[PDB]
Amino acid sequence: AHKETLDKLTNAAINKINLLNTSKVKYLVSSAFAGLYVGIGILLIFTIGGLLTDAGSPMTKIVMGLSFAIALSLVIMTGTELFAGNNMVMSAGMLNKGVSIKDTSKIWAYSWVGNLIGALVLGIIFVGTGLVDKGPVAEFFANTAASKASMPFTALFFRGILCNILVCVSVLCSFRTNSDTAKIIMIFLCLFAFITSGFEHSVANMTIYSVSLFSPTISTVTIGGAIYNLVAVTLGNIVGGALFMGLGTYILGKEK
Amino acid sequence: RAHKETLDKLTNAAINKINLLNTSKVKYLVSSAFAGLYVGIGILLIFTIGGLLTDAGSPMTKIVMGLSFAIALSLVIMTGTELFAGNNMVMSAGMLNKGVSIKDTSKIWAYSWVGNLIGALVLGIIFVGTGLVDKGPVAEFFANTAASKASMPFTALFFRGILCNILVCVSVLCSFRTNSDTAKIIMIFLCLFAFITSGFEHSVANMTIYSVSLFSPTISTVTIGGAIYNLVAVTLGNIVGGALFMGLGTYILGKEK
Amino acid sequence: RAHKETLDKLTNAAINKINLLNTSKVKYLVSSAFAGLYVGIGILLIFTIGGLLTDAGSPMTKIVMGLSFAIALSLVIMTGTELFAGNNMVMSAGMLNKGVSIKDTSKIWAYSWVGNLIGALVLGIIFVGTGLVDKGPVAEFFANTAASKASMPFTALFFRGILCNILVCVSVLCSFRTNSDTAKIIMIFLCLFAFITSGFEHSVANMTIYSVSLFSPTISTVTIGGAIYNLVAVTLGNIVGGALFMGLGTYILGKEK
Amino acid sequence: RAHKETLDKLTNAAINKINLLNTSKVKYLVSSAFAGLYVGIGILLIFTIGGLLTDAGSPMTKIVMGLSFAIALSLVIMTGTELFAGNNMVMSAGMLNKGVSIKDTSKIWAYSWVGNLIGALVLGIIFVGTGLVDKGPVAEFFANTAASKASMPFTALFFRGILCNILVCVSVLCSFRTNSDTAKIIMIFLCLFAFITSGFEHSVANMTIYSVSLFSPTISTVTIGGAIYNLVAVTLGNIVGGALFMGLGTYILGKEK
Amino acid sequence: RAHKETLDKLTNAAINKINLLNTSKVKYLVSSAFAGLYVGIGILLIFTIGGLLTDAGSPMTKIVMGLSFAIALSLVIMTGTELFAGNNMVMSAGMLNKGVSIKDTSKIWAYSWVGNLIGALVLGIIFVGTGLVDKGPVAEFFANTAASKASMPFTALFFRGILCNILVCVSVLCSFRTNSDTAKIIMIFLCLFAFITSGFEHSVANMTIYSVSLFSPTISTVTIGGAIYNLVAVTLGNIVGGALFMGLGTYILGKEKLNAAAENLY
Ligand SMILES: CCCCCCCCO[C@@H]1O[C@H](CO)[C@@H](O)[C@H](O)[C@H]1O
Ligand SMILES: CCCCCCCCO[C@@H]1O[C@H](CO)[C@@H](O)[C@H](O)[C@H]1O
Repeated sequence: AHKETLDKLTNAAINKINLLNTSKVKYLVSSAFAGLYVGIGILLIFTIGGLLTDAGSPMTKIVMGLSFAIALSLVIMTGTELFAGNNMVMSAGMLNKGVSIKDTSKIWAYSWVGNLIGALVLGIIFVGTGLVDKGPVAEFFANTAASKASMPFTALFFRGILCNILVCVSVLCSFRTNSDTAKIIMIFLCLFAFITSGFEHSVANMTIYSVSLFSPTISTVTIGGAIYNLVAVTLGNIVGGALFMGLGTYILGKEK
Repeated sequence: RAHKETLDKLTNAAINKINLLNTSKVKYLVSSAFAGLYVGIGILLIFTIGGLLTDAGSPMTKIVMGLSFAIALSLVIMTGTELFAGNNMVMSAGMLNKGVSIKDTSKIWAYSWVGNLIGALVLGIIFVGTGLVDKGPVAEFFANTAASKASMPFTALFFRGILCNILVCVSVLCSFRTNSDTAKIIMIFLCLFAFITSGFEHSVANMTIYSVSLFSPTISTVTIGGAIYNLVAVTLGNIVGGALFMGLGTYILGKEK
Repeated sequence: RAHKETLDKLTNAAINKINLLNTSKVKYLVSSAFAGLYVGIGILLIFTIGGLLTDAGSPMTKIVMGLSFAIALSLVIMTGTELFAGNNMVMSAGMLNKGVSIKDTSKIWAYSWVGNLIGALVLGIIFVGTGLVDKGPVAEFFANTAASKASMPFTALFFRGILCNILVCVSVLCSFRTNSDTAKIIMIFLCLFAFITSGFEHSVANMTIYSVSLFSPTISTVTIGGAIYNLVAVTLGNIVGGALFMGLGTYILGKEK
Repeated sequence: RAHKETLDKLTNAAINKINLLNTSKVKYLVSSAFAGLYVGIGILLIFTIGGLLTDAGSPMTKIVMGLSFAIALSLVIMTGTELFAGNNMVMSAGMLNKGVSIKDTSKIWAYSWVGNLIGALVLGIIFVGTGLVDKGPVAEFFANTAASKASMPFTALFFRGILCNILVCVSVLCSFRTNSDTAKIIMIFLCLFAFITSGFEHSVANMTIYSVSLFSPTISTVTIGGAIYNLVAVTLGNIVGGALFMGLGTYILGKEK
Repeated sequence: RAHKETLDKLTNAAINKINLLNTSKVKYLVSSAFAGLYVGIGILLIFTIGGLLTDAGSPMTKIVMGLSFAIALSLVIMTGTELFAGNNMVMSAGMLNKGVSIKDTSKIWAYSWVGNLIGALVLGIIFVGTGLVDKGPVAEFFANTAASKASMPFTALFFRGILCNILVCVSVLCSFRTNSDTAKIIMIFLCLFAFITSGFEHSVANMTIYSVSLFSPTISTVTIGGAIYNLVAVTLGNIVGGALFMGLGTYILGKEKLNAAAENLY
């Protein structure tokens, strides 16, 4: 089914750019939504992170895994626009010559900034709830924000590669099935696997950092680091969805 | 992406709704009353689970609660009954697309919300009549939880309503975007898991929290004053979630212009 | 929204039943006793779980129990056999809709009910002969639970029976409003989780509880008379719940007036 | 209800089974061989969990074993292979509705049972070629379990075998009454969960418990004798559930008279 | 029923493998590099869970691992890429029904096994580049386990390998026997749960166990003295399991003896 699958991606990447050109507003709103949806997955699993860490549980990371599925299922079911997702779609619509290389940069920049707006809004709204005034949920937000930015560039970059491989292969699957339940199941597996192994997702991290920098619970982060993390993780995401995933699928599916 | 397809579904749903309310009150109110009591049933369950695990000081309590809430919207979706929270996105998207009046939207909203409250009252009543809240760790969960919800700063509540109806309305958005009933239940299952466990606030459900709390004699931690104070703030937040985010957001994605 | 196409089905099934009964008392009763026995299986499984987990002092006891009862209405639905409680609403409507009579409806409720009971008795006899209720925490869980059911005030039982059959019948309502069998089961499993774990009462599962409790000679807490007290209060609650509520409501939603 | 259609379905499945033994003994035995081994896989996994959770004092042992047994009957349905248990309902229903003869049924039963036994033997052998039962609590679990089943009183095993094949068969009955492969797998998971955990007896499953426990050089307290004793009692038990309840029951429900 | 209607599918499908391999030695190898990596993704995940619960000393350890391995074959099937252990059945059953040939089998078998190999390796370096195996119970879990699997008698690894593949292949068999994708994944999860938790030996997944072990800083307790050895036993095993049993067995069930234009069963 590889050729049809290429034609599905190719065709998908043409609709992205087609969309951006007609309405920046629709395009950025679609992306804001996706950034939010992913964030909501963070709200949930950090809440859980906070709960079980306080407890002493060896199960904390496993359950955060299980619980993350809502992040990409929401994106997939809503047909909203996600950065990492597009790393592969465009990276292979481009090799198929459905879209220009610079069609592919406009999409990446807009979807990523669009996602970031979804994050900041979510974070702002999440802080108004007081759910991170203080407490273990708010210390989890704060401690995770810190470790992620205080980790070397190479470590982050490679975790970024394995994250999008997985996020992207999850999107890939949505093109290769017509069951919506298989889509959701596969998203849940790939998200379980990436969160639990310890891989880094740029757009998720926008909500981690967006929340941490809006909560007057004094952390130890600083923008330099968040931006540092987001640069490090984002390229890897690109490498993981564009290179591996994006290129491999063009390869498998192209009538040469 | 079917954004416009989607918006047209939302637009027909707002229409049929106001036709239904206009065409025949008592049906609209029975539809709503069922919704209101289906939601409440997920309170009965998750608070039984609340009282059970909290007595044990289990760290899983809220997680398991979040997990056990799916029934509330699953039932509403699969019976095709009228919930207030979902009406915030449907009517709002529908008003912008000129399918419905603003006061169509107004009526629908006030009705479901009141209809729901009626199903929550009955439920609260009948549930007290079971003696399951006569005393012990479960009564205590209803009393501590109705108290803390009603003593919370308006701002915190308001914002908690927004994040909730974003979750509820999008789980309902999903149901418009798929023809798999299992997919609907799964998505709903995920949304309610996120919003219960994350700590977001849902007016129609709080109805049953205060219904149970005000009808029960062994529950005297809250008053008929907080309940209203909670429903007002939480509901308002809910409306913002549904109309201002989902409702206007879906209208933006789908509108030919 | 399709509450008319749904009141058609409820009427159509309320009809296809009494036609079955008028045409074969034996075919009807074989189906009844099957569902009584299908329901009883979940009682066996969950009381096993009951006995294992109580004996250990898990706070999870009632929860794992709820989670594990889905088989009861699952077998019923998937084998399209006759179950009392599911009929409180299916006869409720059909008649109110003028498709079957007050006559064809007391008929269904004694047959389905007694047939069901036959299934319970036969499961009891066999399960006892497994020796699985000879000595220990499973036979203890049957003893302990059977008494508490029989020493509880009529009123509490009544109300716990209303809620049980709103959930039970709404799971049946769901099986009618969808074509996905997987979704039917998810929905059954949700409603079964919420009624068992909440503490609501089910007439037909209880037939098995007392069936097992009595036929077992290592169990001496019960007597018939107390099992009768329980069954009459619970059967009446079920009826109200499925009949006044789901019966009356769904006719009201689907009736073109 | 589509009982008539369900009973024609079984009748034609019973026809296809015998026409297939007759056509080719080897293909039938191979199919039966596969089912005994697909069932064995289950036992290997749930006995691994058996050993693990047991050596660890956990009250969830038997609950997890039941939850974990689904693969056994799932692989059988999904592979379309020939399982003794199932043939009890199908052959009988099929002979009752005058589609196959008593000799057809006895030959199917005898053949599929020996076919099943062969699969059990190979698996057991190959499993001992793992060293996973050389020593440690997984071996010890095949050891004490194999012995308690061989030493149980005949009546108890007999009745345990009835309840077991009612569950196995009603779960084959469901795969006949749905077109959804996911819903077949859920109903199988539910039924196996119920039969494993409540303590019911399954012949073909025991073949592997004895296939493993014998060939395993790490020893115990077993004897072919005891294994044979278990098998006989449990087979009779299974046959009664399968043919006398399920075969006969479904026959009475779908027969056009 | 429907075993011949099945057998045509493994048949019509053994072909298509050889075909596209004949047509694109690179289109085919990337398609195998992937599979091996999808499988390795299963290992990083469940191995992270081993470290976690093995360092906590939990009894649930091997159970939860088995319940978590599903992602491995689920991605192969859903992506429709090339995996060695699966090929065994399909290629085997392929000859028997006379659609594809012995040398093809062992070639696809040879180019399946090798596509899978890379993926473990690439994935191997990358995961170690995460520094997620520099220090700790996961780094550890990965080493020990890499030890035993090769510090284990040949006879264990062989039979632990045929069983793996009965299970791995029977899941592939089910994905041939349903048009339900959700049904596919579920049966893949049942089989992978059973096979991981019982403790059966999977070739491709060990390609990645061993990559991460060599490739690591904090080492070893290994030497390729293990690998090759371990892999060589399990594979052989894997083949038999899929080839001997599943391949020939499905042929037998499938073969309409109006051929018969050759041999007679009963
Ligand atoms: C309020 C937020 C609006 C952000 C809009 C950003 C749109 C990005 O626009 C892109 O910028 C790239 C450089 O970054 C260029 O290479 C592309 O040509 C251009 O399309
Ligand atoms: C516990 C979760 C199990 C989910 C099982 C989902 C089974 C769906 O199964 C699939 O549904 C599709 C509709 O979406 C149909 O088009 C397919 O024919 C069917 O195979």
